[PDB]
Amino acid sequence: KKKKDKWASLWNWFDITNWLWYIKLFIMIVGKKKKK
Repeated sequence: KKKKDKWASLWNWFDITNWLWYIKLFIMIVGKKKKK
Protein backbone atom coordinates (compact mmCIF):
# COMPACT_ATOMS: atom_id res chain seq x y z
CA LYS A 1 0.00 0.00 0.00
CA LYS A 2 2.43 2.65 1.23
CA LYS A 3 5.89 3.37 -0.19
CA LYS A 4 6.62 3.75 -3.90
CA ASP A 5 5.29 1.33 -6.52
CA LYS A 6 1.53 1.25 -5.99
CA TRP A 7 1.02 -1.51 -8.55
CA ALA A 8 3.76 -3.72 -7.10
CA SER A 9 1.83 -4.04 -3.84
CA LEU A 10 -1.37 -4.90 -5.71
CA TRP A 11 0.48 -7.43 -7.86
CA ASN A 12 1.43 -9.41 -4.76
CA TRP A 13 -2.11 -9.26 -3.38
CA PHE A 14 -3.05 -11.46 -6.33
CA ASP A 15 -1.71 -14.63 -4.71
CA ILE A 16 -3.34 -13.57 -1.44
CA THR A 17 -6.66 -13.15 -3.25
CA ASN A 18 -7.01 -16.91 -3.70
CA TRP A 19 -5.02 -17.68 -0.56
CA LEU A 20 -7.91 -16.45 1.59
CA TRP A 21 -10.11 -18.96 -0.24
CA TYR A 22 -7.64 -21.79 0.35
CA ILE A 23 -7.18 -21.13 4.06
CA LYS A 24 -10.95 -21.52 4.43
CA LEU A 25 -11.43 -24.84 2.63
CA PHE A 26 -8.12 -26.11 3.99
CA ILE A 27 -9.15 -25.86 7.64
CA MET A 28 -12.51 -27.30 6.59
CA ILE A 29 -10.85 -30.42 5.20
CA VAL A 30 -8.50 -30.84 8.16
CA GLY A 31 -11.27 -30.70 10.74
CA LYS A 32 -13.49 -33.14 8.87
CA LYS A 33 -10.73 -35.72 8.43
CA LYS A 34 -10.00 -35.29 12.14
CA LYS A 35 -13.34 -37.02 12.76
CA LYS A 36 -14.99 -37.15 16.18
